[PDB]
Amino acid sequence: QQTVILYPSPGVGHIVPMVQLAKVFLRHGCDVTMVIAEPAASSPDFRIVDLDRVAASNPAITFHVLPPVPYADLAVPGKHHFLLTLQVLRRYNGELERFLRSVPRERLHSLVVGMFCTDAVDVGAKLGVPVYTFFASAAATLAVVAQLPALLSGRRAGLKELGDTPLQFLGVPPFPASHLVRELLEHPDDDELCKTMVDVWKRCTDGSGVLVNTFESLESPAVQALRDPRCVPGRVLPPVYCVGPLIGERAAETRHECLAWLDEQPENSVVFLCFGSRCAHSAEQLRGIAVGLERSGQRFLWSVRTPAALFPEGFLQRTKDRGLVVRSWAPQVEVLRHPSTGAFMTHCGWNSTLEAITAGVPMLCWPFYAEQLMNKVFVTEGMGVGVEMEGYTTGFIKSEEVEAKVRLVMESEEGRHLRGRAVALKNEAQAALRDDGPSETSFARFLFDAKNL
Ligand SMILES: O=c1ccn([C@@H]2O[C@H](COP(=O)(O)OP(=O)(O)O)[C@@H](O)[C@H]2O)c(=O)[nH]1
Repeated sequence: QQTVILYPSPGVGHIVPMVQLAKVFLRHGCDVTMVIAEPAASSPDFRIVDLDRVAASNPAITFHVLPPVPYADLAVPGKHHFLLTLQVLRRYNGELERFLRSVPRERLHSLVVGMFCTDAVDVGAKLGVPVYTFFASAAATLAVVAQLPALLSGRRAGLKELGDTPLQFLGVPPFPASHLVRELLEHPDDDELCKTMVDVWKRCTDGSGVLVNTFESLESPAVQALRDPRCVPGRVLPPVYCVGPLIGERAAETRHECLAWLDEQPENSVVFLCFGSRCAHSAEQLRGIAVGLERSGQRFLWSVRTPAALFPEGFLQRTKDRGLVVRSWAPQVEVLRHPSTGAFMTHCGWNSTLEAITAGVPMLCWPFYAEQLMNKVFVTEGMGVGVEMEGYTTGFIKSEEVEAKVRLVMESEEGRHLRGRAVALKNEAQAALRDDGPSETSFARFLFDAKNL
């Protein structure tokens, strides 16, 4: 009876899909231990998932928190929190190796690492254990990451010099250079975060294979590119397996309020607004959204974080028969699949994008950071299941644009065709997940390959 070791990167978007991956391993007769490397206590992702609650919810998974590593020396004023996180994660590889040596060797099936824990491949390599990266982003994003070394090698300036000039990667929709992850727009030699982030992320292909949280029919060109010898000249990439979509007190009350209210709304009527595990609009922006939402006349369910006075006077009273505003953390997956939900105003994180795709809900795209601006292009231009919200790169989206785009998705003929394409993709997501469907077949091919290694 073998044990898979799951070793996620920090953050809701890395841990939540890994828990779902764990359930797949369990369904296939593996034991699971999920090894948790906590970031620095100053990380916005520090204990953002309540692991005590997660363990209680999944008693068949063994959860193991690694002993802490020193980092105060690195925690200098002004350091980008993600640079500190990348450095801290490299420092955990000693504790990870001590833990892995504590497990009877013959019982180890594989090591599956998050996409910012890739240096742990050296630990599995040394122990003779197959290592896989769990890539929690799109397959197109993986295809970009694989091709970024070649793009950056000849350069004497950062990609910021290109402005909105399109970047072209094999298998990937063109997207403006400015929409690349922002930190990668600096010259690698000029910015430690750029160099470190590229050096870490690029190693997702240095193991035995990659488990991607996507379904092949959503991203067929990107999956083809990853198997194409030109993708990374002079290199054969390991196997890529599309195994998704893998979708997973005060919050308990909020969830109850949300779903009971949605149950009383007409089908496809509600605009849901929810912006990631940690994005927050300014107070001024929240007011602007509220005015556009009210003006649109549509029903809405709006998850609001306190900025990091919110609404016009009387906004809540006037909208009480068509809208519900809740605080801070909403049951997003259950809202998205609710038949009353008709649109999703999103920050375009990949889990959120997959959740909406799998539910058949068209998107109003408001990307903030990470690869969210890339996801926005993939959703609006590649997939065609969302719309842009003008001003998203400028620091303020006007109430006129909020109303215009809510009405476009919810009332216009263009919106109806958009919804129809979203429903088609939902159907494909469901096909991917059916018994003996593509994502089970892919997971089975991964299990065969890992056993044979
Ligand atoms: O109020 C909220 C905000 C976020 N989420 C979940 O938080 C995840 C966010 O992950 P994503 O990759 O979209 O973006 P990130 O937070 O990493 O930027 C998703 O699974 C959402 O369903 C949620 O359930 N309720």
